[PDB]
Amino acid sequence: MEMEKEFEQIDKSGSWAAIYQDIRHEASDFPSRVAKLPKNKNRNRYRDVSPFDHSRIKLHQEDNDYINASLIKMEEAQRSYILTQGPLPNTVGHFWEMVWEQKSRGVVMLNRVMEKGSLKCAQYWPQKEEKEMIFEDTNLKLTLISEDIKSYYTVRQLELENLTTQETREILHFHYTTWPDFGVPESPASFLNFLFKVRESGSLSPEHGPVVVHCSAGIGRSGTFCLADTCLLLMDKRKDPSSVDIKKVLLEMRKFRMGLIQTADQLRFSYLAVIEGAKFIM
Ligand SMILES: Cc1cc(=O)oc2c(CN(C)C)c(O)ccc12
Repeated sequence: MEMEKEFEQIDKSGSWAAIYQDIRHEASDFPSRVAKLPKNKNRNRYRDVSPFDHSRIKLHQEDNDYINASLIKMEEAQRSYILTQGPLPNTVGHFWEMVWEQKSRGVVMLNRVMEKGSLKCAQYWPQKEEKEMIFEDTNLKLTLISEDIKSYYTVRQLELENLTTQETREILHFHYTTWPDFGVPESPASFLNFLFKVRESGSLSPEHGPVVVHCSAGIGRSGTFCLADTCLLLMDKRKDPSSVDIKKVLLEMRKFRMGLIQTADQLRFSYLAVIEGAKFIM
């Protein structure tokens, strides 16, 4: 079926939970043996969210190459994304090592450091220009260059230096700051505006390594971001845009990381975002 009318048909019939459970039943199951080794317990935020072995990002290190991060490679859309958990106190250096090694331009953050009165990820970037951060375990230096605070999101320019080689690179930090503590946003308008700002920066383009996107577990809000982006790109590429099937795209993405889209409300919000976004594109 088309999307907008499939949408109203699920609303009128109140069957979002049944649709979402079907997705959960059909989703791929691949091994994640490296994630579960005992030496990696303090590298995982949640025991039930792990990267598959076949698609995990490897750190360029011989001691321990493990990080909780996955490469989502979308062949028809010609887009790639790295989806990862919010960094932990003992993985902030690994996080920036990955950004460096994978040649990423942009980092997309969809959570606040504290939500619901608890810490959802480490404070992993500097907040003042004159107070830079040094990650001694991976030999990197990170400096805040500029910050632009808007009503729904903040964009930061950061400098990442590899202290071994003295090479430097400019990284863009795109921080969506207004996702509610509970539920999903009422309108997709600010989320779509944010997606378009990431696109306009070059961070999603083939001349750079894959964008790094995270929330707390790296599957819920993060899944909504890449699902909406890929569906809108396919609607631009194909002769028949009504052929784009958001459930099929989501199942393809779940071949590369488990659990993408965590609730039926997130599924409905993803439909809403693609529907409204397709009208603005034209
Ligand atoms: C992919 C890759 C390229 C590279 O330059 O080096 C690697 C190393 C070691 N060097 C010193 C970083 C690894 O241990 C693991 C992977 C790589």
